[PDB]
Amino acid sequence: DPTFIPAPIQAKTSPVDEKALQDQLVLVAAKLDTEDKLRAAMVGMLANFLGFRIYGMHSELWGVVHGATVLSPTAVFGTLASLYLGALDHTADRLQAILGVPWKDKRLDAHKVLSALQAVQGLLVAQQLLLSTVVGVFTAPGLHLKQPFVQGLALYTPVVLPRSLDFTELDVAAEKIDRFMQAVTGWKTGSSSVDSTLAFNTYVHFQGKMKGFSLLAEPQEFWVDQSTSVSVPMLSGMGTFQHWSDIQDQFSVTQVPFTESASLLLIQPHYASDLDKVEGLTFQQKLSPRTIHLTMPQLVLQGSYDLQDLLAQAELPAILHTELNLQKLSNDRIRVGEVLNSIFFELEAEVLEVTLNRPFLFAVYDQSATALHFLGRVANPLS
Repeated sequence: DPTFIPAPIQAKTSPVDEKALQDQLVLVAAKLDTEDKLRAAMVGMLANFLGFRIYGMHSELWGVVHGATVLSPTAVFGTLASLYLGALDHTADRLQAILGVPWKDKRLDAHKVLSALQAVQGLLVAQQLLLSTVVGVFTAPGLHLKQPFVQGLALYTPVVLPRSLDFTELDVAAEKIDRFMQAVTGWKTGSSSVDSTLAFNTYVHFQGKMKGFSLLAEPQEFWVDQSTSVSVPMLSGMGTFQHWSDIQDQFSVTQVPFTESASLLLIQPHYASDLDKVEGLTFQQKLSPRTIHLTMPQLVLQGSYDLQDLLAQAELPAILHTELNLQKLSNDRIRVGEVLNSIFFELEAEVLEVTLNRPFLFAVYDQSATALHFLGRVANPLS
């Protein structure tokens, strides 16, 4: 098997063309057979199962996230399926158990899974909606990457950027990865031992234009607490949006569509203190139409988390720091520094007045692939 040393992160890199990536993602969904389409929905449903498994083993899950408290079940499921591509023996087996894909072995068919995740990506944007995923494989200087592994990540996303980097100076390493990712994407990012020789980071950007809405001129006060308050630019739209008021669990849900299959969900607790408990009831394994005038904050959010913290209860840190065998990734010594997910989430522009001027929960769902693309919590629209 041939190899190659990732170019040093300081080398010239042309920026990624998102509009060219979107055309590719739509092409992927366009040429999907019936079996591949069901496989995409299947993997979207399986990523949800993993996501719900992550909310059950976390009382306060959001101390894991740096910045905006947004979470991508599809990206977490893809980062694990991507690492499995380079795993062997015990490491591969333990990763396979976490994914729980009920398909016949080709070991798990990592190529079919990753190609299914890119399918749920293309299904969403093929309907205004912008979803982009790029993977950065950051390695110590001189570490040899195996070609079949890099080429298989391209099944997850056409944009794969392997670069070599000096991890000895660590605080500078985190700046170079951010200064590199922002220079090549134009987004905002965040990141965080000295033995490390590999950092496998997924960076995804979502931009959702809701039609029928508009950015109001004057801001409105957003109450982070009953004591503290901040003014925020607000979106405003009116239409027949699905809704439901849960009197038993005292919370209300609003579903405003993006497309025929993709929608945004908004869980508003009746009282502010119920936020963490209302979250437990919703994010875990009934709406009807109503004329609603929705007013919610314009969301320009950025956050990041290490899967080793999300899946600490699944012993992922042990999977990646004990008996490690990523020898399909590289023959050289691998010490995982971070397994990152960095999310740039943008939400931009008789009667029931629904106003999100208090902490709320949200989610982006797509019925095409029955996939929770994003779960999140907005205690403060500004960060």
